[PDB]
Amino acid sequence: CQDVVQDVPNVDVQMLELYDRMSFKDIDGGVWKQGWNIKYDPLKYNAHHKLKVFVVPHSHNDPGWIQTFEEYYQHDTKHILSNALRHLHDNPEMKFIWAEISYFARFYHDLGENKKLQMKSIVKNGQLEFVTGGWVMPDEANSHWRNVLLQLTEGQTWLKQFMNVTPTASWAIDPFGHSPTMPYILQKSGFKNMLIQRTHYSVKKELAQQRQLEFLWRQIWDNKGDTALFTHMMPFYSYDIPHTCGPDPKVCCQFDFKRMGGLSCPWKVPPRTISDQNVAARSDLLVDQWKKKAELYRTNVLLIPLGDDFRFKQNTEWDVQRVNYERLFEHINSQAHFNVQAQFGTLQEYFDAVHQAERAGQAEFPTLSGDFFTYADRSDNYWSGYYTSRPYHKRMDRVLMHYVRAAEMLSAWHSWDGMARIEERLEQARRELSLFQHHDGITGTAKTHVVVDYEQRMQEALKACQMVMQQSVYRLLTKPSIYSPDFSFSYFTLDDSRWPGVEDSRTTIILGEDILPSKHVVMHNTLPHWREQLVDFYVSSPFVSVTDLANNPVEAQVSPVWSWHHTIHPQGSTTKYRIIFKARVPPMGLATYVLTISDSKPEHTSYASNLLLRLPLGQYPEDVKFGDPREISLRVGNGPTLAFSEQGLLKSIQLTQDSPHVPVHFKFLKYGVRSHGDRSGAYLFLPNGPASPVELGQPVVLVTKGKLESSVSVGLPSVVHQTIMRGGAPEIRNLVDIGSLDNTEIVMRLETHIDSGDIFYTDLNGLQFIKRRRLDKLPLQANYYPIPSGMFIEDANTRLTLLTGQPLGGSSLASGELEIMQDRRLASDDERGLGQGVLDNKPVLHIYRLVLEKVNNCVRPSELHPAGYLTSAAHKASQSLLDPLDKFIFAENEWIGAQGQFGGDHPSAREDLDVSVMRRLTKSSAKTQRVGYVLHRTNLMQCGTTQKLDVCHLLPNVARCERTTLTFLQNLEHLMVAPEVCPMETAAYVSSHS
Ligand SMILES: OC[C@@H]1NCCC[C@H]1O
Ligand SMILES: [Zn+2]
Repeated sequence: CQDVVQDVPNVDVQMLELYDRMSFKDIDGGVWKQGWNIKYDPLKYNAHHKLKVFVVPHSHNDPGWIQTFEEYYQHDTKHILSNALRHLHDNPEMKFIWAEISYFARFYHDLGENKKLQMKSIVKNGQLEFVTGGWVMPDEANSHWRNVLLQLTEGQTWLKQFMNVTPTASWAIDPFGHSPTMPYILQKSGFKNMLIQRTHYSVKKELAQQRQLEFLWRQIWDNKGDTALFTHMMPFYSYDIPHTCGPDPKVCCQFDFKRMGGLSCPWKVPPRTISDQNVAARSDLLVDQWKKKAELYRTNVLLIPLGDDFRFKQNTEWDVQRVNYERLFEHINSQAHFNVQAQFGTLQEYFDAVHQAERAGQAEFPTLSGDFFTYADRSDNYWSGYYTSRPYHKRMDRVLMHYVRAAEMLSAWHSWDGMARIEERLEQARRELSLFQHHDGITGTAKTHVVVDYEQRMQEALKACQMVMQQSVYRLLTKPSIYSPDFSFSYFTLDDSRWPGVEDSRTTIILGEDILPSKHVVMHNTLPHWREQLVDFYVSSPFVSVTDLANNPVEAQVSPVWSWHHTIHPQGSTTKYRIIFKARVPPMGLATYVLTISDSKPEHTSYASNLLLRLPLGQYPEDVKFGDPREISLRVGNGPTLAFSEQGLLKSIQLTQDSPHVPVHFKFLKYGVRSHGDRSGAYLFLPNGPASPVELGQPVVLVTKGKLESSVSVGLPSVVHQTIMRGGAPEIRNLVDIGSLDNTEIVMRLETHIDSGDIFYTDLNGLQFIKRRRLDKLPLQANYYPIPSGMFIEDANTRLTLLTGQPLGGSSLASGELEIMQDRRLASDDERGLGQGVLDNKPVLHIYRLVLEKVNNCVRPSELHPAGYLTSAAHKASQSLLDPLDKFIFAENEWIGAQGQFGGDHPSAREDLDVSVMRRLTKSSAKTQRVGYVLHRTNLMQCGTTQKLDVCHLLPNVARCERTTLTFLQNLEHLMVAPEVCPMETAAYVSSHS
């Protein structure tokens, strides 16, 4: 295994290093607005050194944006793929690439058998080529790496199953900036090449000047270069035809033959039909554009994309584009003075030719590490808005992520009879979650009615996972001699304290000495180690005692159920109470407990005090005390001591008894919208200067203090803010309701004396932490980065890490600060084609963990390393947000067969290892059962403080085991023990069973 801490990779282009060197001047470059006037020596080309030109037709098909998936399918995409099948069948030289497998599966299953076989023939002979072959073209900012792999797996599994092809070239022309998570996953899924488009106009210019637009993209920690993937960055403003033929859109627009009589060229020179009278002049004009594009690249092989949004819809667009281009190719190829060979081609054809040129010593490509965030398409129009837009659905993504993992893991342990409809359910759940990874899904850049479609699809997916999970738990914990399932029955309902939070959903367990004395509850632990976590349930009485199934008592706390009402004041229930206790759950296992009512206070249940600083609670045995606003200090267990202001906001953290009171102030601020010039929208973050504090007024502060759990809650305007303490890093919950505050972005900022300087760290796709440097030379919105799972600041002694349960936008705009946007309400459109602002806000419960740590005894990476690494504590805290324990309440009065535990024999793997995916790959009807596992090992900082896990042997009667691509679709290594994986490596294994 490489050291990913002490050794700094040597690369030609390191994006943090490049960003520091670059001036980012927005100078007018001429016809190429953001570059220069390209010049080539025409004696470069001759009969032995020709320019080889691949014109690759394509159609950008969004699975939701202005219209829903189904609306676009019926209006546009079904016509595009019908015409593709017809025109490619009829015209053997015509080529076409397709990215979005969600639309292609939708289309293909509706074809007659004859059309299906015609479709198969144009894929077999390389006319129609799948590029990436993901379910969608995913967002690369907000997306979790697990969901990127999920949607890739769903598309390529469909392609291999129904078309017997697996793409090895990726096409990502529309995501709003680009993550190195994509090559990481692609290169471990058999990919050889990838293409990207939406990078900062100054980055395009800088790299274009050095012909570094093609590069071997490696991970920021990768010293060896084993992660390296060949990347082609397109050089210009757009993927449309005006911006793909060459540097002058005025000329290129004339070679988009659909723009003749209801689309036109904004540069006012129309395309003209190619005739014997003009082909000589047109060819000269076009080949001059191509030869300028070729100056930006190191080989004599040129990629010329030919397409746009929902193109190749009408049969006559196929005609007009194919016939004009063929007349040009025929003229150009026959005329030796050009020294061009031009033809229709595919993306793979381009990359194959480029690598032939490389092997022949004709070019040697530079190495690159880093990311391509934050994207600007022009001037100061940075796309940091969508890091936060529609934060409700951003949170929902992380919840559905966890439920699909839990549902697939729990149901994997057994084969299911097809009458159970497990496969049906999991396929729906995976596809709705896969669809939401679209760059108009999780981004929050779709119209209101499309966001509603995504929400309803994810809601059906959640319900599907719940049904699989409850059926699975009943089977795993009911004695096999008794187990006799009704596959339509709800044996358990799920209890979730964190989603929606917002809604009054959660069921109250009703107990009574006569009516129903006791209730079985079950906790699931998807992580492959022993875990202890406080769980809570709503109960009808405060006189409840907790036992395991062996009747061993378990220490418990009962709190009141509080709600907030609109000044903003708390109200308490007189009919339901929270019972709180510590569940100990095996690795990838289940634990059963029992809640029992009594006359009065049981031996092993404590009651929390309540202090209203500025109310009956039924049979709650401790009355609510009252008082004037004042500072408070709270400690739970031997964990930290937290001090709060008189407004209920954290002011300091003391880690241990004999350590300092470290200042850490939470503060809410607001950003506004520019009155004159560019308006913030779903995409763009264009603040009118620094954020200004939110007037907190005189807010009610609720203090609950218990043996197991305490909290400080306050009703601020727009936000119920809560700090929860359970004996380690506290948990922050914001109930965010931006209500009517038009042209407002609400931000949450932390202020420390940490000596961070201009340095902060933010994660990419919850996989890796990347070093950011604040740049005063760039506007505020450019120092905003994705916060998909966490951010931190540190000096020589102290680190502060904020972990998120949801992707949001954030920065460190000054030494010792962190900030993260909560929500944004925007009256204006930002002129990127969405044609509306963001006025559909709804209450969302944001969740966080706050880890203050001393790092002076931690082995930090080189001051030159572009990566940072979490501590054990911060990593485990991210794990508690993203993959908490699942809670099951038994639906019926009695549970015969009930067992106490599943997975007590499962190995407890080292803390840095995760079984990201467990998925049974085969239905019951298959002779050999097969189960897929994705193993991810992170890298944790060593600070001076477990069994071997072999997934091949987790299920019994293993006949075979291999290392696979992460999609499980190809074997890389026949083994039957899975070897343990390196820090920052992800490996897949498929075990076969007799
Ligand atoms: O995916 C649809 C749109 N394409 C152009 C850039 C913005 C994006 O939402
Ligand atoms: Zn798009």
